Amino acid sequence: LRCRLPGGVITTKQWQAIDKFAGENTIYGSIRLTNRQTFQFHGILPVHQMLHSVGLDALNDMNRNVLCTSNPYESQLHAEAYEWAKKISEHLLPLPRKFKTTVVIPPQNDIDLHANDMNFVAIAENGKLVGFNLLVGGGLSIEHGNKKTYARTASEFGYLPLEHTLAVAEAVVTTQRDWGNRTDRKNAKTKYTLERVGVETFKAEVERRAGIKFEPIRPYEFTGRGDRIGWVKGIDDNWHLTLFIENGRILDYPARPLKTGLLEIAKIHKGDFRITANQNLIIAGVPESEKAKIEKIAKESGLMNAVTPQRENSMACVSFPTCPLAMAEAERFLPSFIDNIDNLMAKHGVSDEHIVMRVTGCPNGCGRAMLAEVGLVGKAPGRYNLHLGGNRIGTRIPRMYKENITEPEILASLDELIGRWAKEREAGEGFGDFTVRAGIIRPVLDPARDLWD
Ligand code: SRM
Ligand code: SF4
Ligand SMILES: [K+]
Repeated sequence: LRCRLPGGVITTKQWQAIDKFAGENTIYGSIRLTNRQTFQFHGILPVHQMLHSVGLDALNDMNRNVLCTSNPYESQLHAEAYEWAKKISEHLLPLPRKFKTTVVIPPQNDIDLHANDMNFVAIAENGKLVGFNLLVGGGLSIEHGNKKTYARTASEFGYLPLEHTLAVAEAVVTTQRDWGNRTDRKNAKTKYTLERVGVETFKAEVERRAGIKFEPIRPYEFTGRGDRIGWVKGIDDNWHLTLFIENGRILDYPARPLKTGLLEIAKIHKGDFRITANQNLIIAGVPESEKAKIEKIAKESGLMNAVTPQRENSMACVSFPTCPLAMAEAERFLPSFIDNIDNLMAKHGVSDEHIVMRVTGCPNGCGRAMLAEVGLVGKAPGRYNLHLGGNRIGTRIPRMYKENITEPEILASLDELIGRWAKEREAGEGFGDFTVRAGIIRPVLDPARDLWD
């Protein structure tokens, strides 16, 4: 079961409702935070009465959860951007393939815009949103050994004033609906349509349908994709506590009652929670006076157990035991895999550094390995394709480096590479960029044509 929850914003009352249902009516008893800012129940033995009762609804609707940057550095921008994510979500509610949309607040790309069909990049002036840069056509799904499939980054269309948001959102969806491949589902996605007809042709039709003309793209840059683990100062006397939750799996573990700790926080929390695109949770809008109380519960529940920057910047999809399409373990493999990576980082004197490392259970790519600096794509039990060369901000697809290898083989490759990066990297140079500069891996410059060797 998966819920519609634009921007990952969920109330504490709604949380208590899902917490109950998870514990009592499911086989696993867990709440699994997803990387699209929502949650899932696993092994449902209905839910819709419970969801509906707290103002929630589980999503032929070819639409997924609309994402929104969860913790902007310019705190006051969130309310507006969030309002827009909710409106787009409602506006699109009832396509060839499924349609994924986001609202991004630079300089953060935590929502990983390049994995989505439609992206509205917020442009603000004097603390107020004035418009959006539209980027269209991202998607990560591939099929092993099938060179007709490819991961693709989103293309810039142009800038549009806030007022034209919904019309533009509608024009993109309808154009894709009409132009999308009407036979082969594995080529129906927007990324394929754009490559077939061309960005300008698609862009022109969108302008025609929306009744507008796109303005030149307004400047924007991204500095990262990670969450801001810990306390950050929000607006007023408010603070936001982001908790690192490994694999977003919320369950009570012996000596680490993560699920109960969150229920306890939900009961005393003023504001609401925010599920992030990195499968973490933000206890949002905590008044300064409440910080200590909240911190006490989170601390004792094991929710604030310190982890390395590496673990904080690693991600995996659900995979086994519940995913029917799984080829290799992802969620269940990640913890110990990162234990090994942590050793390698210490051995090389870079324990304070991080590499955006992701493991996806099969090429469908839910773990977003195809936008990682180091991506592992499951091929069979215990075997993965190793991709290198993405960057920290997620604007480049990593090329396949080694194919169908096992963990021991993966660690050996990374031990050597991390060692080279540690001694050869320039000031503040990321691992991915380093592999590309050092000639370790050829970059992917135009995915539709050069992703496959
Ligand atoms: C939970 C999540 C991974 C995670 O650990 O967070 C997930 C889990 C699954 N995804 Fe997904 N996907 C998740 C994000 C994505 C992503 C990343 C993103 O959206 O940011 C992608 C890659 C980007 C893209 O779409 O290109 C993604 C691409 C897919 C695909 C391939 C779609 C395609 O266009 O080919 C499938 C398979 C399909 O739909 O045919 C799929 C299918 C599925 C299913 C529902 C398998 C199925 O069809 O029965 C998996 C459920 C496993 C389980 O046991 O829970 N999922 N999946 C995310 C659910 C997000 C959500 O709340 O909606
Ligand atoms: S990438 Fe494959 S294994 Fe992982 S959750 Fe998605 S469909 Fe399942
Ligand atoms: K996480």
